[PDB]
Amino acid sequence: AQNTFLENIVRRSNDTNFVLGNAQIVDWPIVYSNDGFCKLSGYHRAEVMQKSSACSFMYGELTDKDTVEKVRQTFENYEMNSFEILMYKKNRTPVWFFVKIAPIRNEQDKVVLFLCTFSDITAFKQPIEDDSCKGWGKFARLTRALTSSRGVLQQLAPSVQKGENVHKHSRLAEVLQLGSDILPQYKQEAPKTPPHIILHYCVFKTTWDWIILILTFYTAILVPYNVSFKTNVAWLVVDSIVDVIFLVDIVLNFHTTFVGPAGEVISDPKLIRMNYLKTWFVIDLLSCLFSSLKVVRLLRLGRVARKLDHYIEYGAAVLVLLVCVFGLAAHWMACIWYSIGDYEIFDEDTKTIRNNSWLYQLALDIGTPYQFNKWEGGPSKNSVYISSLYFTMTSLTSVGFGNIAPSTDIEKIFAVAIMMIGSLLYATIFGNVTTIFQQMYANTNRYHEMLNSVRDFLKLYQVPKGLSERVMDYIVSTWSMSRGIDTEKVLQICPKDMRADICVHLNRKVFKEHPAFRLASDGCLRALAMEFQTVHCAPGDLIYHAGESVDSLCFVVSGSLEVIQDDEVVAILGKGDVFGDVFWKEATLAQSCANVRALTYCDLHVIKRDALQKVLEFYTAFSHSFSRNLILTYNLRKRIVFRKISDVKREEEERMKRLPPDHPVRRLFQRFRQQ
Amino acid sequence: AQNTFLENIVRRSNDTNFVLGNAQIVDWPIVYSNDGFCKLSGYHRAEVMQKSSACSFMYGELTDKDTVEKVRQTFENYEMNSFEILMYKKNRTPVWFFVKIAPIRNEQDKVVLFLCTFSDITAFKQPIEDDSCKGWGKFARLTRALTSSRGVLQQLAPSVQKGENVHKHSRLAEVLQLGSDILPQYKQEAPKTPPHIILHYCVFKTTWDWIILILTFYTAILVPYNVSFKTNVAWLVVDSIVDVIFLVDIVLNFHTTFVGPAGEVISDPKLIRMNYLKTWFVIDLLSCLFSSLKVVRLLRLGRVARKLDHYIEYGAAVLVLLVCVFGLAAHWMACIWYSIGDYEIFDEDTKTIRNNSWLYQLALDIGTPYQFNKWEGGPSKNSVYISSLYFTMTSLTSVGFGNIAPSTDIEKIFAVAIMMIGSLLYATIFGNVTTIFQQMYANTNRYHEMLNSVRDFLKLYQVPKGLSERVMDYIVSTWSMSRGIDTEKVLQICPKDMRADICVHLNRKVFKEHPAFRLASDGCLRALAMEFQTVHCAPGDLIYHAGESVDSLCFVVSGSLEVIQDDEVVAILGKGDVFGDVFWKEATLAQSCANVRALTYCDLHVIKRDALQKVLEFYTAFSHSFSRNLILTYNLRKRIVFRKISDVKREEEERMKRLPPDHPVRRLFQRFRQQ
Repeated sequence: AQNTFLENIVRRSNDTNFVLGNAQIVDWPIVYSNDGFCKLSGYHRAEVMQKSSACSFMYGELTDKDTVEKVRQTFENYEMNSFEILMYKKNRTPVWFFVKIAPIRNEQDKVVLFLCTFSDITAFKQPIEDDSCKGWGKFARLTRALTSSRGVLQQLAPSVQKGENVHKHSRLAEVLQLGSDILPQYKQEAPKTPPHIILHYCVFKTTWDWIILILTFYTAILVPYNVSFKTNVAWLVVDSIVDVIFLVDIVLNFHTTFVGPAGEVISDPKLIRMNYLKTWFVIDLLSCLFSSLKVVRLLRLGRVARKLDHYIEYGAAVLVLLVCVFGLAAHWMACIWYSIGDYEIFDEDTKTIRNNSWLYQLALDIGTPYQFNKWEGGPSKNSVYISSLYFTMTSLTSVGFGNIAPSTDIEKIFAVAIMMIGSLLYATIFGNVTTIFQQMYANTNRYHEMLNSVRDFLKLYQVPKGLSERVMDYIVSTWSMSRGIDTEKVLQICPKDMRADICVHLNRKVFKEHPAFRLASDGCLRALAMEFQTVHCAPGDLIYHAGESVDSLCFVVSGSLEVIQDDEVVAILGKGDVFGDVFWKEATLAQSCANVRALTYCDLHVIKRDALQKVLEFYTAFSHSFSRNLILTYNLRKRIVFRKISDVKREEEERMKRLPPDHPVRRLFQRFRQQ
Repeated sequence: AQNTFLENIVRRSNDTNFVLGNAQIVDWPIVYSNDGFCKLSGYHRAEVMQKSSACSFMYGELTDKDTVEKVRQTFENYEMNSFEILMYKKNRTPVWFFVKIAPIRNEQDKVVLFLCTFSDITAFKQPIEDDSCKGWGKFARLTRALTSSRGVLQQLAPSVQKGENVHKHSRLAEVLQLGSDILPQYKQEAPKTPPHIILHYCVFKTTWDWIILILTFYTAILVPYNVSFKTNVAWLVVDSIVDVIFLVDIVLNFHTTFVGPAGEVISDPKLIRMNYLKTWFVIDLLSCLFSSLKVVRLLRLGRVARKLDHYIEYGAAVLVLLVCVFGLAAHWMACIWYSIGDYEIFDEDTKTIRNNSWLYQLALDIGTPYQFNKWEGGPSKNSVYISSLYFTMTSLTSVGFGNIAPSTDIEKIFAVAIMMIGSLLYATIFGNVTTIFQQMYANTNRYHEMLNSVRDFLKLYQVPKGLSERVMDYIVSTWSMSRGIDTEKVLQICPKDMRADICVHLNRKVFKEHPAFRLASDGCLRALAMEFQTVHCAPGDLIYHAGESVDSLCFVVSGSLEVIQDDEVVAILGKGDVFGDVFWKEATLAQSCANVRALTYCDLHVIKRDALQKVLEFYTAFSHSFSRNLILTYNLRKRIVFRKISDVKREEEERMKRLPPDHPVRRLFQRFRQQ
């Protein structure tokens, strides 16, 4: 989803110059000029912009003012038109421009821009000079001006005569077909392929690829079973059905889109055809095709290579893939095993059984042995396939019972083959199970490693039982709350815009509730929220000590706090209360008067003095509003004088009961008088 | 454990306004006012706080002073009362407040706060104005004041008449029931559920979940054994016993607490019932329930899913879980194997044995074959279960001996099934063993990797044998001491309060023993200990070179040091000796006069000059005490002049033995005279 506005214009353009103006701003200021307009006008892009889209700076005394009034009327009524006006350049040469002005709509169908396309009718109108070396020189300057039409586009004209109307019609007809083609509408819309070209990540294409994965699995089950065991007519019916489906997939893989390394999407049918024909098309056509060649239908699962990169990333998905590959290879080498047994049981022209094959031993094991009439069969075909899959499963699972077990020469060659293949299939199943378990236990074991390091540290340094239980409680609580998420790292992945917007959403509990912040600009809100820090505190986990530096005013967005000065609660802070020190007015660091113990699990939103002062020095219009609207709930700097009632009572009891010292004492008293 | 003091008040309150005062501070200063009191009083929270809890700022000339004296008596005797007083607002409107004053106890049952709850009796007393637009306007202002009672709570009153006493009784009876309900006592107590609701992490509930895990294991062993092998009356007795226990678990899972993603605990019985009925209750009731349905008692181990998240994290615990799951699945598919053999041995109505099944081959193997009378049995039922568990264990362990080995059609279908299941069970056992070994060898192999990098570095850069052995000795010694604990990282996990308190405990060996630090404030102690660095040194591993910058005064908290100036020991530093340079008085960096070699394994506690100067500039009252009480044991800055006895002896021997040079020499001499 993008707004590919300019790219459409320069794609359809073929070297035509244009500028864009506003359709809602008075005098219609130029917002964009392409480089060809900078070459044609003789100006920079900086001096062209914020001039009028009617090119008022190119007007002159030779310009007809009624054409100017028609152009301004065209801008006033928002209609497509075209005009031919003598306008000036930066070197003031009279140039007969062909303008083609067109409004540009919105997604909401409101006109928002004026696209005006430019060309030159200098050679086709007349030469006029205020002063020149020659009439020939004025003609030469006119031919050097009118270049993009005559020298490039209208090249079949100047051999022929009477070409003025024809060249004007060609140059205007390019823009006239563009008047329906380039209506680019200035919308951030989704990029589209031409129709009859289906998308790669489409829902229909995804379920189509899933049902063709199911059908490749179907054919890989059934085709070796058919060619090995030599079996109705509904099976040929569904064979024709799945062949039709695979040829429909041939057509769909011809018509689909594609992802390359540089091109994230592919839109062109010749591009997808050239990408198709090298790799995929020849093996898929070799699959989609006398009976002995039917094994090449096993190349159908070559297109499961396309699902390869869909599900090669996920560990459980590649485990499910390898379990299916294990069972499929079991069926394949079961069919190979039956083919070997059926070869070996009647490899002799003398019709001898040789008394030794897995087929004959399976028959003699289960009953119904072989006998001749002819040569009457022994075991059932379904029982033979069941036992053959059983044998191949015993050899692939490395179980190896040995009921069905190889006993002749090519049987043991195949046994060596299946065991060396099944070793590696069993190993790769074990490897993906181990990889699944390590990638599913890594985030647990790193947490347990951090926790064991902390427990060993607090055991080693003889930290007391209360403080160590406190630290361990904090660590398990913040892990259970945060789910092991480094919030700084998750912010660092994002760019600066998303980082600021995420931080504004995190500190919305301050910025929507405080009257100091209800006047904040959007940029000031970003610049504040990038320096805010949300701080969670446990009950009894105090924030400021007595005498600690108060460098951070905190907004209690959740929970409750108490302010203990001299063992006495002085202020309870609730939801949406601001404490700390008034930094912008104090301009000095002070020690905290009082402890700030936390009553409940509380969420504060602190902000350091240096960061807040940076933001308030940069947003000078906001800083006065902050100073006028942020009343601190509790100044931690100011000392609150009081008396305890118990001490006042005891002093009243003592007042009811009741110069050599004064000379080293009144001195100090006078010092306090000077204080 | 928290002190949910305000939340209880605003939960029971239903929009009643209140302030809190101190019960031990004279004049009873307001420590908290809710937002409704800010709306009612017409003030901010900042101007209300530190005023008296009797609302002295709202007194006026129309206020009766004897009601004031009764209120101050109520504050003096610490008793619950209620009063109706005309008090002023910020816009000085006379308001008939209903106060309800109540003391608030402690966990130690001492009164510590005054909660006074507020309401309006403005409409119910009288209109009185100093000046007004109208008596009707004064009535309108009174109706706008008395809002929270009449417009909201007392809404059944104003249709009826004679409602004054009734509305006053209702508004005071809310607070009168609250006078027993909200006695919130201001204690950091544990949060409690209502009784007959049992805790999640409780010790009784944990051992209950463990015995029900044991019983689910019991039923998963016995129920397939029963339904497969078709077995007294004490077994039905213990069946009824365990069914009673499972229904007791139904009741307990109805009445327990619960943990959600947002809610860490759940206290409500309707909440736990609604959480129960979707997922757990329907499958547990399907479990806790003609004989052919007994297999659904295997759904009892669905509640072992609840222990899932108790022990899915620990690697050895999930290995023990998977070993038990392996053995349990062995027993299950052993029962399935016996059921298949018992089906296949008499699948014929002709009572033929077919000469081929694992049961018949096991009978013919071990003796006592099958014979008919009727059809007399072969092997013992216990021997059949033993051999069936043996077969299923051979197929799950991928051993596959082949005594007992499948030979018929559905037997080999089951064999393929058990081998494909046992492959993945064997793989996941192998994966958890590999994960256990990697997470138990990671902290060893990262240490060996660091040590190998160091040995390769000291081999590569041709560092000499003595220095390389020294570095390697340091590295293995600090690993054996620290157990591989990044002390900076373990501090960084903690918040600022716990970080400071841990650092104060780490530097307690300085802060309890030094007379310079016995005057330190608590905040100054935190601000010092966050910048202290404990430094361990090896014997012969010197700290300061000759001429090195002395930017850190060190406290030798353990071990002994020697100070070598010019190959001569000048001072031995023992436990609790401070050396370095007197930074606050010097205010310049100097070179060290002498080497400071370490005698034993010593622990110093250094602190850099810049950090110490920051702390002493911020704690100006502490800095003078530090300067007066910290005598440096050895000034490393000052040069100590002396003479060696051997050189004095040799010079005495030479003194007993004994202008063209002076002109380039006496000049220098005079320079030294100007020095």
